[PDB]
Amino acid sequence: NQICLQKTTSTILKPRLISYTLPINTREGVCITDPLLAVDNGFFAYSHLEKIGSCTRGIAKQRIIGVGEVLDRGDKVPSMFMTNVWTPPNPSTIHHCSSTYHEDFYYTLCAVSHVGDPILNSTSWTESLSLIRLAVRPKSDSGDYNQKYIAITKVERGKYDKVMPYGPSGIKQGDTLYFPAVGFLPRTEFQYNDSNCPIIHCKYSKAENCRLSMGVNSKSHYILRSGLLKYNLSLGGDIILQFIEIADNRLTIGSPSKIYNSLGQPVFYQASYSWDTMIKLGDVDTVDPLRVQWRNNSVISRPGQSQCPRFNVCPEVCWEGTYNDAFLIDRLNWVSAGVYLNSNQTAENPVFAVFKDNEILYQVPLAEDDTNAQKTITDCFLLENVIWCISLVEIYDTGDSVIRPKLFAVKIPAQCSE
Amino acid sequence: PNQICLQKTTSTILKPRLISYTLPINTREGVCITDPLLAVDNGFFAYSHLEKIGSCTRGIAKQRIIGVGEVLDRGDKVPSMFMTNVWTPPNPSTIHHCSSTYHEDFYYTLCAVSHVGDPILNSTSWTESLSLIRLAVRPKSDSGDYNQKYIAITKVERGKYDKVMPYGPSGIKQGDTLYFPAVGFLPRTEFQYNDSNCPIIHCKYSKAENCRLSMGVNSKSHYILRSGLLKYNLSLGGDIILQFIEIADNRLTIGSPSKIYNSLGQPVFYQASYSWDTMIKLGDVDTVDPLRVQWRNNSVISRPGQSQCPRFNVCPEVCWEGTYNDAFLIDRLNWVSAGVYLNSNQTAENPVFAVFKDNEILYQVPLAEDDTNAQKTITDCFLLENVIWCISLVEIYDTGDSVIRPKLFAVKIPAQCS
Ligand SMILES: *[C@@H]1O[C@H](CO)[C@@H](O[C@@H]2O[C@H](CO)[C@@H](O[C@@H]3O[C@H](CO[C@H]4O[C@H](CO)[C@@H](O)[C@H](O)[C@@H]4O)[C@@H](O)[C@H](O[C@H]4O[C@H](CO)[C@@H](O)[C@H](O)[C@@H]4O)[C@@H]3O)[C@H](O)[C@H]2NC(C)=O)[C@H](O)[C@H]1NC(C)=O
Ligand SMILES: *[C@@H]1O[C@H](CO)[C@@H](O)[C@H](O)[C@H]1NC(C)=O
Ligand SMILES: *[C@@H]1O[C@H](CO)[C@@H](O)[C@H](O)[C@H]1NC(C)=O
Ligand SMILES: *[C@@H]1O[C@H](CO)[C@@H](O)[C@H](O)[C@H]1NC(C)=O
Repeated sequence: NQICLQKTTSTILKPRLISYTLPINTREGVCITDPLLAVDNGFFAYSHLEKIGSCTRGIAKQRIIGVGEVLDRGDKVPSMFMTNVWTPPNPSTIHHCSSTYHEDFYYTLCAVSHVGDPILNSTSWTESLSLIRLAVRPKSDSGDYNQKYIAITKVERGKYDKVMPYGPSGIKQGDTLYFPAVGFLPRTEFQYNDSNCPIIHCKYSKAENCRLSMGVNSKSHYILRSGLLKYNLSLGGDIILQFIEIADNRLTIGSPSKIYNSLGQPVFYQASYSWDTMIKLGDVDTVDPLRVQWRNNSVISRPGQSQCPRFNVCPEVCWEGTYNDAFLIDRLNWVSAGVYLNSNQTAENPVFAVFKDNEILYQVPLAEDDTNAQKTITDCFLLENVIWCISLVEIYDTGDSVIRPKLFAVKIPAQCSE
Repeated sequence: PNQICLQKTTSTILKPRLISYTLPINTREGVCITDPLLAVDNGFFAYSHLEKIGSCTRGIAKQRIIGVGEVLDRGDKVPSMFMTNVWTPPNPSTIHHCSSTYHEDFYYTLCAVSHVGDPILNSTSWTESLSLIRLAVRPKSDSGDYNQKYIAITKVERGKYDKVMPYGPSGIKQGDTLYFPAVGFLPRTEFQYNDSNCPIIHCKYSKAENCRLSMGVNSKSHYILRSGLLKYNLSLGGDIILQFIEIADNRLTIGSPSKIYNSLGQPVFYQASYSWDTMIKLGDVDTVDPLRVQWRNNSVISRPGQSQCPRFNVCPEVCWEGTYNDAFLIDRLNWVSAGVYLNSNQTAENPVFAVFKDNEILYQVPLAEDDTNAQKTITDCFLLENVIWCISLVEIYDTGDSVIRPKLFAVKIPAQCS
């Protein structure tokens, strides 16, 4: 299997809107938010928060966490079919979910909070997690095989006060699952030498900017450190979660990340929520301790606001950015594929690009230039011999009754012709 | 060979004392200690509670603790309690209805994991999930798994019932098998009952349907509750399996918190009166499986209720009102029992310890005042040297104390009548 590996300005990329099923309702004045997508081994997982009003200020109505199957039906375009749906009782308590596949089940670790977003009310939030095990091929009358609620028996956080799932999906390594997560370490306990802040090429950048930008605000009580939550399924009835922090190599505030397996080894993506606006992506060198071999990427970034806009590399105290991930599709040329937002300061213009560390080979707009879009989650796979890529794109302020995310299906061309 | 005072006396032969019990120490304020549990067994004890910051009903769950220890006479010629092991589940809000039972060198406690709240108040929403914590009464050094372990229930053989739950403080052991107090959720549509069995012989304002409709939280309740015993055979303990045993038709009452204990050789069973059978339901178990209790013709002990089914109401009405005030058999030849009751027609007040026969209260003593709000009481009695002793945990509420918590008393049964 090979792909087009030459720079073409032609439209060799033709995005198609995938066929996906969901539970049916007749509700109106609704926005589908906090999305999730996790494709693995011909299966998928999907979650969202339904709001009665605006996508920002609406009242929470229904959270659904669902699993299913991706399929080819001779149309040679992937289709999605939901097989199991779980609807928690309290929409407003469920936060930052992350789904990981193993055996015949999707394990989704979510965060329970009665104060609000646990990242914005860190000090007020009391740590609480939840694990939902859903079967991708349900059966009839099998007690706690289709839907099981797993209870954490102990959470090893180490030096960290609180830990929380913070990302859409994770990997498996044998019978041990690794979720994207974040740790809440007090600022006073944070070990950082400002002599390691890269302000040796920046004028108005202070050496203190890196450290102070490791929390939501400069005078925050905690810093945020992205990492992994380990759930060893072979450890009997003790459902123990263990936190694994990321290393200092290109360190940035704890952001939503996603660990995935491709062509053998694992890969890691960390959203650029601070001053390192260029994409953070790379092969995981070690899963424990976590060390990522970030790519020398110079072409793909993310939108920001005023202090840290797109293509900013010099340290500043900021907390801006969007989670737009990318999926390795060829390790020998490190070609990745994903959706990025082609605007400097606003969340607009989604563009599916098959890019390299210093070159966007071919891209294709997924909407118009002033189309508002935010979080993108892209997972790719091999159907027969052709690489296909499913991309969930968050669209907002469409002026519709049921504003929904747009799920795409983009086949990576093999030839650079036509 | 041990003797007890078998005569009625208006004097104060009974002198209660506040027991010394050690718990892990904090210094936080504005807290309520709820969902208590006490179990005494072979000179050992188990204790559980839920710490709530704020209100005793609508407070934020802070700390669930599960504990075991030793009951010893340290020369003060009074029983004392000393904790040896503790476990603090990580999500306190999910732990519900816990039930401890002792075997060999461990206390096994079957709890309920729920994210909808009290499974009895949100029965249709509850997804059955159970937890089992094996704790060592005498811990050893660096002995992981020996000290604290979780026995994932794996299988639950409910039978004709949809959901099953631990619903009672303590249980017994028969050889290598563990019997926990339990409840059983049956959809009304499958509840077999002959309304002609509803005793409305001397109750003019009572219909016959008033018995079948009082077998649920409400008359239209989707589920009826039937108390029983969840079994656990350790002798084949590899892939643990729980098995429900239902209580017989004799004196059927809505599934209420129950207690099975061994006294003077044979098992005894106590069911709370959460419906119109306001009189105490106590008696020797004739057969554990099937569960058959030979309830007593007790005509002196009842429980506070409300307007419909108040204290000393023997007539079938549709009610779900009552408190858990158990009792412990102290003499079988004269069937004398010992426990705490609340002396108020229609309020949870005036806790009163009493040693009582079927149709007579021999001697009794007030524990607090006459207006002290008090709810649940768990009473377990035992023999220290040659003197019968009784430990009663009383739930005391409404005081405004910085730390509201249960009151644990130790009472010596008079042997000769002063
Ligand atoms: C992301 O980008 C970094 C670089 O920015 C990549 O890592 C670098 O890789 C180059 C080689 O490709 C390394 O360069 C080598 O450095 C040796 C020592 O000089 C370096 O010393 C320190 C580290 O020891 C560096 O920090 C410093 O800046 C110097 O660059 C040289 O001796 C080497 O020379 C040898 O090879 C060259 C090339 O053939 C010959 O001409 C020489 O004669 C000699 O044989 C070489 O120049 C560099 O050290 C690496 N940096 C670090 C920090 O490790 C990452 O690989 C890249 N990541 C991805 C995913 O692409
Ligand atoms: C998970 O637990 C099993 C059983 O103790 C062990 O054999 C395995 O190595 C563990 N895997 C880890 C810690 O990654
Ligand atoms: C975004 O900002 C950079 C600043 O270096 C600038 O070079 C670039 O042209 C800007 N892009 C747009 C679309 O304005
Ligand atoms: C409690 O109930 C009994 C029976 O109804 C009654 O005789 C008694 O007077 C009641 N007590 C009070 C204080 O009303």
